[PDB]
Amino acid sequence: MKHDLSSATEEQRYIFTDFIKQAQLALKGDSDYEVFAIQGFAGSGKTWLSALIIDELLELGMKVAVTSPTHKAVRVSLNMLKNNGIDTNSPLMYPGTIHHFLNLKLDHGFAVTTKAKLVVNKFNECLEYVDVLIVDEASMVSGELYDHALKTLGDRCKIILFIGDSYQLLPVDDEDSSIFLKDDIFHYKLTKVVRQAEDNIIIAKSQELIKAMDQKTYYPSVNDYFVNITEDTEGIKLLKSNVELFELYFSDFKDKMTGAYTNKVVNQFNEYIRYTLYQETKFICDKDELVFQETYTDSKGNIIVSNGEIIEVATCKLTTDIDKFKIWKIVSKKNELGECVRFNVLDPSSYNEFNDLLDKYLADAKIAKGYDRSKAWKKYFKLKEKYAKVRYNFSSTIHKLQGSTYQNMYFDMRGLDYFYRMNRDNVLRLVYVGITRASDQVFILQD
Repeated sequence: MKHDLSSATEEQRYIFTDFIKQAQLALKGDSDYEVFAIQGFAGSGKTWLSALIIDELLELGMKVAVTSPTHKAVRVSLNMLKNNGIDTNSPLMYPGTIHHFLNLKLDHGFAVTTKAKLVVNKFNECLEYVDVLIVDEASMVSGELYDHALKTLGDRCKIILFIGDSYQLLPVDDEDSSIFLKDDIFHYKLTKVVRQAEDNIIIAKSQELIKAMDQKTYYPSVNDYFVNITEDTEGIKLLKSNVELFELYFSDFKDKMTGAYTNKVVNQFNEYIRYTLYQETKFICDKDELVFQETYTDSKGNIIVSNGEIIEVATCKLTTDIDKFKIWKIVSKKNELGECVRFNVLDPSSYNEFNDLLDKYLADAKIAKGYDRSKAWKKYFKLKEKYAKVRYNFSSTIHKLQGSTYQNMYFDMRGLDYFYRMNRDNVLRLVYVGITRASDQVFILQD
């Protein structure tokens, strides 16, 4: 009576029944696999299926960790579970970030790595012990995170369930870390557009892009996939110029977001929108929403803000740090854990001085000998990761928009044809993710 499995597709019912059976088998160490993954495109009922699985796991009395990439995604997931009647306050459910469940911090190996690696945080005894570990965004599961999750099998969880989209966009460092190309994972696949989404203009467009992707047959230009939409059609609209875009954007009162492929165009959108709204010359102000471009750690390497987190500034003060640089002291608004996060951001006026000192620290480090090597390398890394790297939240690259949903999306597609000829499938994935960020209307600006 609560959830009607009869109105689910054949695939959804099979995946639900199969995984619940595997989870129960795992309680007795008799499961056929330990790592599972659900694949689904936009409009495939993936999120609803995950809530059905979570609710039944709790009903059976199992402890379930529901992990998300950021605190913002945790709150979104909790609201989604609440929308399905799930008691998110149940003592058997453990919502939180994937970094928090895995008890991870950053470390360069001082006891030396050019990129700090994720390692377990010693002196932490308040560890989470569950039966089912669910990771809800597969697009952010790096090789390091994946290896850490699997290391908890048999210790703090008994089976792992990944959830994501096979038509995702992976970072430039880790293309081969795709969980969906892994052969030791049992893969559940949702390959049908579920009801209530069978008549969505954007979903229908996204299926056309998927169709061209799985047969390797492509149009001469990425713009040919929108020859029918023109500026007649609803759901999706092709705009003629930047003027028409911002004329609609600044009049738009719905939940919206803009995006492009390259960082330079995304930066231009962010700076233009912010100044048009507030005419603010200060790098940080009381009304900013900041999206972290990388994980922010303290001096010891403990994760203070996870990568991709979206924070609203409560207070911000421009002062001077370590007798050298102009910085912004920021206090975030309260999160779902009742924690107000504090972080510092370097002011652009000190960028040149900072980079000049970092270059000197780096040069000093690789000339140092004896015991001075580690101390010099510790000095370079300490300054290198001292300050948080943030951007505004009016625009974003399509890569960083995965896992976020809006009502309206303003998608700048100019220049994509250049990259389309270099890698057709990659740009088709880019367009697919871009238009599916919106549930109501997509505004596209072409060449």
